[PDB]
Amino acid sequence: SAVLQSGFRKM
Amino acid sequence: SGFRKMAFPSGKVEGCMVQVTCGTTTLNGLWLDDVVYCPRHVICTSEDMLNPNYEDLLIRKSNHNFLVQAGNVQLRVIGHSMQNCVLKLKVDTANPKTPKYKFVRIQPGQTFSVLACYNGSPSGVYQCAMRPNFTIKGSFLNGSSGSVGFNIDYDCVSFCYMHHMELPTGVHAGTDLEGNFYGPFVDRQTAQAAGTDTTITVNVLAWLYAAVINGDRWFLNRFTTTLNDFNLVAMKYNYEPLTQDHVDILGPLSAQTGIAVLDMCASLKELLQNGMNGRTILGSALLEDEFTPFDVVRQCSGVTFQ
Amino acid sequence: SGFRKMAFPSGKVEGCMVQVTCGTTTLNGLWLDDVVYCPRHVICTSEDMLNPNYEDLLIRKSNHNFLVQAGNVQLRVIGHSMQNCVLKLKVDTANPKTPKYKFVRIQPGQTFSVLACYNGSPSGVYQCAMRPNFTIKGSFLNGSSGSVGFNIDYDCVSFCYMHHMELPTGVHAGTDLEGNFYGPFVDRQTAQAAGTDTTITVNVLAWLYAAVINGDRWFLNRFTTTLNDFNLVAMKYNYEPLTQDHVDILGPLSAQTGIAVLDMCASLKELLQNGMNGRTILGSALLEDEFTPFDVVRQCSGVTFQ
Amino acid sequence: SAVLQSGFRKM
Repeated sequence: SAVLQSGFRKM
Repeated sequence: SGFRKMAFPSGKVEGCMVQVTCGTTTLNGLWLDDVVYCPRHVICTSEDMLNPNYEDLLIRKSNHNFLVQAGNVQLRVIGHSMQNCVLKLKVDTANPKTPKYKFVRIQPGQTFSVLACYNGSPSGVYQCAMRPNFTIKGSFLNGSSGSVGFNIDYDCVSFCYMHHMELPTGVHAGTDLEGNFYGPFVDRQTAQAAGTDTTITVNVLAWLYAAVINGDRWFLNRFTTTLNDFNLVAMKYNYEPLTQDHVDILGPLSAQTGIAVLDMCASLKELLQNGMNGRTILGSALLEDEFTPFDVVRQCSGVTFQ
Repeated sequence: SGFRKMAFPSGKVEGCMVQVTCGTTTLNGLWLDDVVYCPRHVICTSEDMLNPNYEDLLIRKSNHNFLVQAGNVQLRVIGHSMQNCVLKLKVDTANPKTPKYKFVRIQPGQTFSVLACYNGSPSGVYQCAMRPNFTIKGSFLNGSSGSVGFNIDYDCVSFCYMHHMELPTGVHAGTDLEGNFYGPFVDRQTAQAAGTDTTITVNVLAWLYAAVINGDRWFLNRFTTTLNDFNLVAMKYNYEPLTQDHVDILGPLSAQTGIAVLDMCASLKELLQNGMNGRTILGSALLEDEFTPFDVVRQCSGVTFQ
Repeated sequence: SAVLQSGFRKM
């Protein structure tokens, strides 16, 4: 499992 | 004196990065002139983030949904693109703070100062070292995709890295600002891991030069060994093989400290077999390899950057 | 997901440092607002370096004798001053890039990200820890004095240090921007060996907490040790004694990782007695003691700065 | 023999 980075940002 | 992870100053790179938002997936992207570089997986949502198809995903996306934030000032998008692994969003304005830059792909072993940034703002800096398996032991958390691993030579920044992902083992991987990916990895959630790691010999030698210059001379010994014997003993000890051009690149250090390359090379090969024996070198009890000879000569002589 | 000596971004501090020149001697100087904070020994020459008379030396030097360069722009002094050991040269203009500065002192154990500058220009950054003997294991060369070791709380710069001299053992000494030395020092080239050094226990505990958080749990053990027993073990092992206040500091780390403070105090007690057993933690065979719990939380929770 | 850092700049 290769985690992939991103920001989980609302709205 | 002294010797630490002397990371490059980051003022010329802080002001040239923006946040990149599309849909609910957000990440930070580098901003140069009228172009905003961001990882291509910005478009992917967690629903379809495993084995995606970027060619049609970009087609579905438009100019309006690519919303980029230059910190507080709202930024307008007037274009889009997708080269090998990174988008190339264009913006109406041109960044005042863009420094002299050049995208440089660096061979394994070269070190650079990463500007770890979360939600489009600087968070910290430190020197990574691109291991032979094309992975950097970064310190990145969620929202870090796009933290450029810049590098400053003569006041011209040389963006040589752009973070994309981790690995199950715990290391990170990313593309150069050109877009061509670093190593064999792919940008999908597929089970994906790096090969065996190899300690970089030239960086160890540069670190030992720093040790000798900083008054640490206990590991030096009269013994001297030839290049090929050292290569084999390092091979049985998982070190990257030493070639003559490396001895060439250590030349300035050898001249400065007065110690021949092969002398400390035999010292190192004896150190590996005998072990560290307990007493430390510059506060490290392990053969630390993240200093290139350029970094050592930079830190032990003093180089201007302005 | 990794953990390295991650130092604060420096763009807010790079543009606030200038050259200060008094005759032959030139060195770094912080340029907050219209004041240029430079160390006392700018006036002092090599001839009168040992046991100087700063009170008379400053009187002997006039305003025009103080040559201050902001990179290429020439600065004109409109007056000077003298706090405890730092000068307060004023300039005609006011730095546009001055951030929200806040002069503070730091108790031994607090860490800050220095901005080692040579010839009035930023050169690099790293995290130093104010050791209990009031010295920092810096990486400074000749001409680096006045290179402030700053700190960023949330959005404001919080200058904590200002490099002045070097010690024969290799460590360095400096002042707050107020001017008072850290510990028992004098500003003269006289025998000034610092006292014995003690490993900072709370920082070691924070480092171990970071190690637990980043997937390393091998050193954790069932056995639990009370605080007083831990202190009586640690004093013979040179570690600084642990107090209830420190345990209160580690509260967020204990809550986040779920591990009780005393359990990992016992783990550190066992680790420190038998030894590292020859397998590293976070790529270190010796216990790191330069990570504050605030820094660990900052690096493992994505704190924002802008 | 405490060293005291400063720059050796001519003119």
